[PDB]
Amino acid sequence: LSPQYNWVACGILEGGLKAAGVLEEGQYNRELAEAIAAKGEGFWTTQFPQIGDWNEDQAAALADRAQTCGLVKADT
Ligand SMILES: C[As](C)(=O)[O-]
Ligand SMILES: C[As](C)(=O)[O-]
Ligand SMILES: [Zn+2]
Ligand SMILES: [Zn+2]
Ligand SMILES: [Zn+2]
Ligand SMILES: [Zn+2]
Repeated sequence: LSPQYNWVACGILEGGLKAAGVLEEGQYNRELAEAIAAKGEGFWTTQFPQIGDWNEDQAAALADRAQTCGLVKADT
């Protein structure tokens, strides 16, 4: 219930995700994570495995925040 996952924050989130253009209709947690990671990888990820990982890690976790907001469906 608390100001962790309300509609405002989730709105800011949903906004931000459509902004960077990775959100989609009927989308699954995993599909988004992979899209966020795509737009995340550049020099630093492609040149450093450890940052390449950090990317996938945060990309994955961000989709989790996104799932709790009802923005994406759980993987099936
Ligand atoms: C209201 As909509 C464009 O996030 O399906
Ligand atoms: C529930 As939606 C992110 O398709 O408007
Ligand atoms: Zn929709
Ligand atoms: Zn990791
Ligand atoms: Zn997950
Ligand atoms: Zn929406």
